[PDB]
Amino acid sequence: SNTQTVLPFTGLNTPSGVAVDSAGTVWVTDHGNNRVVKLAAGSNTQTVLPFTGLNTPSGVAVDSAGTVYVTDHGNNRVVKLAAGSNTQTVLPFTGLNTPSGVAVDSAGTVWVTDHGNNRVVKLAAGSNTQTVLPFTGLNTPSGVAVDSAGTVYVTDHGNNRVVKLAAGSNTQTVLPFTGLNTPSGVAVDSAGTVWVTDHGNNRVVKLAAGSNTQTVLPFTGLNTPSGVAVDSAGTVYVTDHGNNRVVKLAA
Repeated sequence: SNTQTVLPFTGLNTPSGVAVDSAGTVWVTDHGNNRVVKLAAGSNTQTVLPFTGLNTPSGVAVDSAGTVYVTDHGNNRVVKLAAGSNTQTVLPFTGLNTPSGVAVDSAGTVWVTDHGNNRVVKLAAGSNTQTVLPFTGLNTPSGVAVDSAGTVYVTDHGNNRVVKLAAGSNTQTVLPFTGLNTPSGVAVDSAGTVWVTDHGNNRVVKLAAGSNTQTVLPFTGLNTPSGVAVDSAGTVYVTDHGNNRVVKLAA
């Protein structure tokens, strides 16, 4: 499709992060309302998740078990909602400051953009070791994404660029996007195609793996868009933050 659809969420305020699973369920961090809301594919009833005590949450991610990870931005922590039990645990990250993006992989490693400290941190499952990734020169970074190969992508929002670290590489690469302004969210598919919310330009851009010319997706009427997600089917979901809505484009 070349025409977006608005998802039937209700009552969102400055939503930020968005996540999607292979069943088509969509999760949105309803940042201004201190809650996380999900919609099953084809449903008109949104569900408020049983998180508690959130303060202006930003990023959201979901693992294969159905556990939901949220960067509880205003409380400098990442919270985990266990599937079924609905037990809430604080991941033992330490020293976070206004964290933004979060990503999780099949092994249960969690990556967090520690926005206020200009760094990206990862935590292996059940571990007490957090690793600072050797990105350099970040400024107010926002989004993080991790592909199947283990490459980590970060929207270096304050520097108008997107940077990546290949697995087992000491050297970050700047992706060859053109014209970015205060980019926020990043998503990557299993083919290595990268989508970025170009937040200051009210648009979403994509870079194919094996390409230097970006495509601009045919969203319309976006206002300070932030979160972006992509599913296996190639549908792209965007939190249209300034319009209090989530929109999608099928491939």
